[PDB]
Amino acid sequence: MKSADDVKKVFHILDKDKSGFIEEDELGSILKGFSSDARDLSAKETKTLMAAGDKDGDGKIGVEEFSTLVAES
Ligand SMILES: [Ca+2]
Ligand SMILES: [Ca+2]
Repeated sequence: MKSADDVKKVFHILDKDKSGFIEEDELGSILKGFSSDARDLSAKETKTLMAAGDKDGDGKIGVEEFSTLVAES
């Protein structure tokens, strides 16, 4: 389990425009937020991930939804 501070650090790295949410144009870099040597997601993978992760349906991923995505299974 990653700490809340660690999770927020990655969220901030992904939120390039500081909007407070990860929009579609920022989500493809998600694996890179954790390890710079990770691959980019394809456009199709990004759209799929956005749909799966956007639990409240507002079209973007906020901090709680992002935390849920990375919660330890
Ligand atoms: Ca953003
Ligand atoms: Ca959302």
